[PDB]
Amino acid sequence: KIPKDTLIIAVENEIARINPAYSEDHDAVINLVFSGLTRFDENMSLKPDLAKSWDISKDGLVYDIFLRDDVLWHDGVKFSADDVKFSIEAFKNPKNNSSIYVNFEDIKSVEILNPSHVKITLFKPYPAFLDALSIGMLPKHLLENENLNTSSFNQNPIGTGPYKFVKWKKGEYVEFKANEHFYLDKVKTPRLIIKHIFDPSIASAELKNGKIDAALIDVSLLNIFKNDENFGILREKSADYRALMFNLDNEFLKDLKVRQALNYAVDKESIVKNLLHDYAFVANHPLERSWANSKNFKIYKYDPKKAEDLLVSAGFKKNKDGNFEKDGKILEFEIWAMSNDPLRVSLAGILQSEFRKIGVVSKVVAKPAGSFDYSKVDSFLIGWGSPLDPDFHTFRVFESSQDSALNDEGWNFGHYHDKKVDIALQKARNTSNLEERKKYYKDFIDALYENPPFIFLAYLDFALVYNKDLKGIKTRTLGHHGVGFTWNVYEWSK
Repeated sequence: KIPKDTLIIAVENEIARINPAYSEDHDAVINLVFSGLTRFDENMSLKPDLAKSWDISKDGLVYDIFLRDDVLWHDGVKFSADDVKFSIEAFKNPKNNSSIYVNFEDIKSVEILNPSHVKITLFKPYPAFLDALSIGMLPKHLLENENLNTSSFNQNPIGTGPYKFVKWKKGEYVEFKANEHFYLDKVKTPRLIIKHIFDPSIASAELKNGKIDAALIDVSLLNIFKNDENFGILREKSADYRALMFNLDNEFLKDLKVRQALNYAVDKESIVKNLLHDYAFVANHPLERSWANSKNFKIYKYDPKKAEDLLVSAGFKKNKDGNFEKDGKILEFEIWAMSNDPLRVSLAGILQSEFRKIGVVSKVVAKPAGSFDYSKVDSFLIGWGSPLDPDFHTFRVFESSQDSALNDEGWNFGHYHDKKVDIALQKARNTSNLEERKKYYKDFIDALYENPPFIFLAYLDFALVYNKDLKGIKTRTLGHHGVGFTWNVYEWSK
């Protein structure tokens, strides 16, 4: 009953501003309206998008970007070097409060040599730069005199992407129309609706009842569509992983042996199998979807006895209640989770149970997001992982100068300080040479094993469930919560 020329896709989240300047991760709506200088194919291979080609100096400081001259903004205005320079400076301007600001801060200058040639010079080498340039470009002719934060542009976007903004019903959906002059390919389905559906049960119901054509469906609900020949299920790998973040300021979690013991205490395989229904994989480190993966790293296997042996080695002894105690101090700490994240709450609970089995006392604290400071709790059920360059969620997450206590923009919330990690990551992000970067990311991975900031738990798979009439859907490695599953929607047809 959904028309053939119409495509209706449910997403969990609704953004406030349809603007790449304010995009968190790979946002579905923004990447429909906008395109960047670069893009990624089904193998997450970096590909030309708005940029035709590029040359990079040997020092890695100068990027000569050659642009397509056949690209139109949705309003018909031609896309040019003027837009690239404007956009980069918009992201770079602190007044814009851009989510993108940090990724562009080692940009020194942007030169417009001709309308199809931009020269970008960097203070220091930035191998992830071509990845960061996958961010959507902004139209200068519409925004040069606007307040980016508040402009009505954010509710009436114009981009170079495969779909044109048509209509926004706030809280419900965004309607799109195919960009008839899309430069990559001809957009197949003329009408696109992105429906906001946060509840997993509701999305599955709407899907089952033919209200939507496609959605990510929680693994728990999959049997609804399994063996239903009216629907296909595409199993999608993601770089999104869950972990217990240790706060190294904690008197117990400070100890290396305690953190190792807690890792050994967790039966991750059972979690993946039972909680996650084998729709996930055991995680050991944060680059298991990256080329940077050493694939030859030590692992903390489930070994309750080893865990206890470690705790004895740190001078803990089980007491009358069966709980490890040292000098009259019980080994006890809080495990915090966002109350609106059912999987993380579940993992917090499971961790607590695992810690009980080996005499470690823990208290689960589940609170709404934004109601507490998770850099100030003993431990935190956290999510990380990018399918993009290995630098993106490593340096900012693990490097010591990114300690959120020392750095406002740091994501090292557990205040982890390891020098082997620091130097490895610093070197890994100082060259573009592939084998060298791998060497340092291996050192990084090895250093993490030696000094665990986390308990890595599981990498997540996501289920794209679609009406069987849908064709042309491709899978690629997804981001946080499966973002990027609509990456080739312009090739989707009925």
